[PDB]
Amino acid sequence: FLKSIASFNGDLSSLSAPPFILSPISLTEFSQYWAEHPELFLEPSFINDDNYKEHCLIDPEVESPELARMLAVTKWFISTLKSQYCSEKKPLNPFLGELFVGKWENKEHPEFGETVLLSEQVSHHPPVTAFSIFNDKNKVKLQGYNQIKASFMLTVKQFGHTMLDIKDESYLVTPPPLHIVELEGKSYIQSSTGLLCVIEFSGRGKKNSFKARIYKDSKDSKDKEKALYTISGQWSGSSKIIKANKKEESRLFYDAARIPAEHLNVKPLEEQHPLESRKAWYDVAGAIKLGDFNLIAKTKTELEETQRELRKEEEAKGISWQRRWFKDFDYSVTPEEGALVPEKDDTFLKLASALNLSTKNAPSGTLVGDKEDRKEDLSSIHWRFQRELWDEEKEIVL
Ligand SMILES: CCCCC/C=C\C/C=C\C/C=C\C/C=C\CCCC(=O)O[C@H](COC(=O)CCCCCCCCCCCCCCCC)COP(=O)(O)O[C@H]1[C@H](O)[C@@H](O)[C@H](OP(=O)(O)O)[C@@H](O)[C@H]1O
Repeated sequence: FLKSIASFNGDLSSLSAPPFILSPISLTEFSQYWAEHPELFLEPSFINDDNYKEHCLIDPEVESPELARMLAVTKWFISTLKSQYCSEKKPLNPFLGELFVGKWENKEHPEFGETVLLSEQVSHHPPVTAFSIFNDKNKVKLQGYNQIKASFMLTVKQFGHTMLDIKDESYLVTPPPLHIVELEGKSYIQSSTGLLCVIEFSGRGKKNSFKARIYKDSKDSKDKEKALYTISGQWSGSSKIIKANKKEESRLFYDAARIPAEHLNVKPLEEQHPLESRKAWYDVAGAIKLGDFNLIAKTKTELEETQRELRKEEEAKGISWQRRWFKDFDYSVTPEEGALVPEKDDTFLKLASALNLSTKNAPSGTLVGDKEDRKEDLSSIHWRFQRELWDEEKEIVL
């Protein structure tokens, strides 16, 4: 049916979607699926030199807190997969400058504190969503950006990465490659402790299967037999964990059949800013819920039209659209003059270097030296969160 778009050569985001496939939900809302389970997102921050063994229920004989926290982070990463990768309508392609904010109050857990979700569409050509999720009370901070490049056989490339900070401890996370939805290739979790987790996805075997191995260092990752732990199963189901070679003492690691302890708190439409997602797409979302294809086309075209004419006003003024909470930094070796450049002790560079991960705009998970890494004129612009920009915020509230 719609497959008649296969003849097109290039990024599908250049095309336009027929109303009958549209979801009333914008892609900027999918940012929440990085911390959908508040307790798992915060767990690592509760593990310390004095309680790691009692917190590592999967292995009360864990060697160190660094390792106990890696296990919690691994469990957390697994939990984000289902809600993110589990007819089905296509989410709306966000407009440039589109915001989505919310918060998990965690009322039944005063020790959790408030966790804030900030999400912004920092690019429309091509579509790129930046995001941040932070819990000041426990010093857990997450930031990253996402980009989906669909091309035509239907290919789907994943770009970007996510960085998690548990106090003074850092974790680099790279999204998994995929295909129409099943995951493939590898995801990486590189900690500032030297610890590395390599998640290998496979389909066909059972659906949504994966193997996750934890290594003491990136040198050990070369040989799977060196793995300290081995986790296996379905990320949409259950998975087992084996320490070293103790195949006899296999354990349940994570059970994806999990109920969210809390839903994301979003303020009512009346209080929302014209830039906030649900407020801006209000009419379209309504038409979609209604089933009126012509109303969907009308309301949507008028939003895209306003956006288009808005760009024309900027182009004819020499000025451009100012991103709100995220700034684009240049990680290339020959930065353009006047470009934003990374700090001295930049976390990304440090962790990427340990993983030997490419810092270019190659598909997520690309290692230094791969075919994609050595591609001509490849840039290295990465969106970064600026906590100050949110602190200085005057209009948007939670
Ligand atoms: C972290 C989140 C989870 C990861 C993502 C999950 C799955 C990804 C896997 C496969 C998805 C790939 C392909 C899906 C298969 C077929 C549909 C793609 C064909 C397609 O309509 O062209 C694209 C969307 O296309 C993607 O932007 C590429 C697709 C990106 C969207 C990803 C979600 C897709 C979910 C699968 C739903 C399949 C539904 C199809 C099956 C129906 C039963 C059209 O956008 P739209 O009309 O909404 O958006 C328009 C903009 O609003 C306008 O401003 C723009 O005007 P401009 O300003 O003048 O340029 C205009 O050109 C449009 O961009």
